[PDB]
Amino acid sequence: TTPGPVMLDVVGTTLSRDDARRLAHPNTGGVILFARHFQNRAQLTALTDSIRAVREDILIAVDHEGGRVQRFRTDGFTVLPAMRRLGELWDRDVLLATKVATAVGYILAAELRACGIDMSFTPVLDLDYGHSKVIGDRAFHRDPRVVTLLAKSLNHGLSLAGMANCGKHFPGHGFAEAALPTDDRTLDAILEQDVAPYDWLGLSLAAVIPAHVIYTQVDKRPAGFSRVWLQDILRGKLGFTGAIFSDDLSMEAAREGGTLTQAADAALAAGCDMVLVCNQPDAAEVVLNGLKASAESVRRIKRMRARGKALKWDKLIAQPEYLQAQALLSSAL
Amino acid sequence: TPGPVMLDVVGTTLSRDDARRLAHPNTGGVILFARHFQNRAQLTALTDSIRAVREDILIAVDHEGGRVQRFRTDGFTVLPAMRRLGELWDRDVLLATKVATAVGYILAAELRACGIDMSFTPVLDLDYGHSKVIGDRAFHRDPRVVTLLAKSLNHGLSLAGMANCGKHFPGHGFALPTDDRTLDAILEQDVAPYDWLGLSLAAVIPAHVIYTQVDKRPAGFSRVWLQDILRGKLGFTGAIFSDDLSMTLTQAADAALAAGCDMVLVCNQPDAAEVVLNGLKARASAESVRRIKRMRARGKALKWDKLIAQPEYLQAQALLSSALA
Repeated sequence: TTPGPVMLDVVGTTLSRDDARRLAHPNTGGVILFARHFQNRAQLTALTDSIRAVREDILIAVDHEGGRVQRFRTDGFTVLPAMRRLGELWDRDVLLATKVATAVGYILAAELRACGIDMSFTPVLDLDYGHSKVIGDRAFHRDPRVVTLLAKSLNHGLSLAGMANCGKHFPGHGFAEAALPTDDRTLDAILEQDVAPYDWLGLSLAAVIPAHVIYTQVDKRPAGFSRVWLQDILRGKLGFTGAIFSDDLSMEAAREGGTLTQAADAALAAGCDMVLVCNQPDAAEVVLNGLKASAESVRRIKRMRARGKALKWDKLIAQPEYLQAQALLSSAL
Repeated sequence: TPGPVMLDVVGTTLSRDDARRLAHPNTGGVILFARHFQNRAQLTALTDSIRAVREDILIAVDHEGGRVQRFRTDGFTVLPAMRRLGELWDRDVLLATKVATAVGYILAAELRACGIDMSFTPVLDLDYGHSKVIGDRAFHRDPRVVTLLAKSLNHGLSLAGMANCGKHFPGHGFALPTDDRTLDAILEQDVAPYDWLGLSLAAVIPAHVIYTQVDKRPAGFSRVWLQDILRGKLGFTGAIFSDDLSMTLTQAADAALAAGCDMVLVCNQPDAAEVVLNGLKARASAESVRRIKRMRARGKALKWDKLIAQPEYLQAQALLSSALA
């Protein structure tokens, strides 16, 4: 069994036979979890264990950014700050902010690993122009140099627990505000600021989600369906070698009239390694069985699995590094 | 469970005497030097043979780059002196951080390919332009720049599953050598990287330096430095390795352990080291053992032939070649 290109979700808090059929399909490569999949840690750990038991090579992901985007916020999960808080701390004390960003990343990753999750779709690398409500306080800072070094520090924390990362929403969701948002800036302007964190992070950036945004002076296709953005800019100009995950194909406007299967095919043809189909598993199953569409993608997908062993909760709760990180978060924020 | 002593093996092939020492309950590690390296095949056979005797062994080396890099041939990348990264930082801060991570990734990945757990790097000593022994091994004069460059390097090491070890605590930059500064002065600058790195700092080697205003004992033998300052004030939870005790020997090892070292280094005299193994009084705390185990490399590593064809490794090589030219 090798991972397929589709990341989908399960129906409940324990696996059903229909879930197990979808998990076994060759075109399935991942599961994304939402708040509805979480009752408490024991239930979540049993759920992810059962998913891996069906499909050993599956990737399990969640949206854990902190602040407004954090699916699990109860039964011992630490409620993490909005990333904007880390930018505000930086504006007072740069070095302390980098230390706190790493503590946040370590806590975030260690808690997820304790429940058997591979990765979080974080960091947001969108710049805080103040133009985008949907991004808002999810952005670290206005300045792309600051976004880079704070996100790098966060990603270092994630790496200390063996977890990768995923920068979003490429090439930048910060400027446009919503049909899909349109950003009418020149390519050179977008590259100068919004793309700079992707370029500067180098090996510290493991993956990208492209924005459901149309950059009207660059390509009429939204970024996740754009060979210009994904190949010419990201793989070509930037030499990026990590995984590319589409944003949710369930966002109707992003498909430009296409079905879920046509949009999945288009995203993979443009350069996504994996496509997300959220909140409609039967429709995801139509995609699994209808997809027209890689060894190169498989390598990148496999590299998103968490690395090494992780502490279960019953050990994490006693670990000096975890406890140190918790104390720092409390004091510095 | 790993013991507290890190020692060297005699040569390029394990001997019966080495095997007897490796099996001693008080052994926890091997440190490798340039004399242990003929070529990659020999080195990998050596580290395999070490782990075959003692499964829980930690295998370490001094790979800093520049003047301190034991393995430089048969495909090993000759890495820059850390000063070069500070110089690049003065030109372009963001590029320097990217390059530091590429250097750390290359450094760790090549060592992992040969079965080594860790490198004793980064040097956190500040470049006051005073210490010849440190010299171009220091990143920078500014403790903020040392912190962020060392952090970026440590991130690269972490991407290959490798830890790190900051040295030489509380600071070798100003100075057995003596350092006559106040405790406050030493904390203000030299100690700052240890504090700011937080979880990005995995371990520490204390300096063989006497800080005369603080303690008559060198830092590795000082419960003031190790307990009151490092464990206490900074809240540091990582491993502490003595610097080489070869620089009774058993009493020195016991003193360093009692002061706060989790592991002691005894280099370049395996017979004397065996006396230490058999005479040592120290009983490691459970926390000490946990710290030592956490220094082992994490996850799977690529073998050499796979590594050199890996896109990320190739990207890191291309960046080093272009940015440091």
